[PDB]
Amino acid sequence: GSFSREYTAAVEAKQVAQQEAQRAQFLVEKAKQEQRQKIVQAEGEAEAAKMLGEALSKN
Amino acid sequence: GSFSREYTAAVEAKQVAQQEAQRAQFLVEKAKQEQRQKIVQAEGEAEAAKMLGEALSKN
Repeated sequence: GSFSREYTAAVEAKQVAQQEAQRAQFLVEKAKQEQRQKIVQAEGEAEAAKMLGEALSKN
Repeated sequence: GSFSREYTAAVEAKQVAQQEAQRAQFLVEKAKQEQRQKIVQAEGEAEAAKMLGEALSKN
């Protein structure tokens, strides 16, 4: 009785560990991707503004 | 009378043109700088997230 309970509880803990490890990696990748998109957005608007500034420097 | 009125109106228009040109350059530079700051912020958080992901890939 002790054995089957202990073994089962070990496997159940292992399963939670694996799920939570996957959740951590998922959340990291999500945050990474959102920041990459923010960089693309800002570099884009920075370039638009750079070009407008250059067109002003003429007239 | 016509001359002094015309001359004065020309100079006044020139003055507005110069003020407005400066305003345009000011607004461009302001937008440029805000986007540069957004890039610095996001690259920073992207790097923090990258490092956390690497620390997960071990454990």
